[PDB]
Amino acid sequence: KIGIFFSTSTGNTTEVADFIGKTLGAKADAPIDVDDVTDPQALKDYDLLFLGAPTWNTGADTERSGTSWDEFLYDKLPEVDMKDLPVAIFGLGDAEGYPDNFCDAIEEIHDCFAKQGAKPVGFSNPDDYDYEESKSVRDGKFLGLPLDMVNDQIPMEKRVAGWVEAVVSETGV
Ligand SMILES: Cc1cc2nc3c(=O)[nH]c(=O)nc-3n(C[C@H](O)[C@H](O)[C@H](O)COP(=O)(O)O)c2cc1C
Repeated sequence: KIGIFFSTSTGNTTEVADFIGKTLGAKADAPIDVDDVTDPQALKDYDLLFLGAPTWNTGADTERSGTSWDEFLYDKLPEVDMKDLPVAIFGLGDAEGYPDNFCDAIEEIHDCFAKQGAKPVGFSNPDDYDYEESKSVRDGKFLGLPLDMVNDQIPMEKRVAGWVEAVVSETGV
C-alpha cells in the first residue's frame, strides 16, 4: 500500500497530492493532511510514502513549510522508526518570487525523514526550472520534485505522472 502525506496553507499542495492519488489508482490510499494524523506510527503501514509540502517561511533554517509539517517534523516524527522505508518528496514553490529559495522545504523534509532511517527516492533534474539557488539541491540533484504552480512553467500533470512512474520503478512497489 502507498501512502500520500501532505500539508498546505493555500491548497495548491492538496491539488498535487490528489493528482498523485489519481495516477496511482487503487495502489494508494487517499491523501492525508499531516494535521489530521494522531498516530505518527501510521506512517509505517505503507510500502512507499509520497510526502508533499510548500515553502512559506523564506530563508528559515527550520520550519520552512509554514504548515502542520513544522510541528509534526520535530514533535512527532522522532518517535517513528522508518528503517528502509522509501519516501518520495514533492514540494511547491515559486521560482520567480524566490529565485534564491526555491522549494527550500524539500531539504528539511528530506533530512528529518533520513534521520529516522527512511530512504529518500525520486530525485529530479535541478535544471528543469530556472532559479538561482535552493537548499534542496545537493550533489547536483534536487532531493525531490519541485513544482511551481504559481508561474506554471511546466504543465503539472505530465511532470508529476512521469515522476510517479520513475518512483514506482525505482522502488519496485
Ligand atoms: C509569503 C510567501 C512566502 C513564500 N516563500 C516561498 C519560498 O521561500 N520559496 C518558494 O519556492 N516559494 C515560496 N512561496 C510560494 C509558495 O510556496 C506557493 O505559493 C505555494 O504554491 C503555496 O503552496 P500551498 O497553496 O499548498 O500553501 C511563498 C509564497 C508566499 C505567499
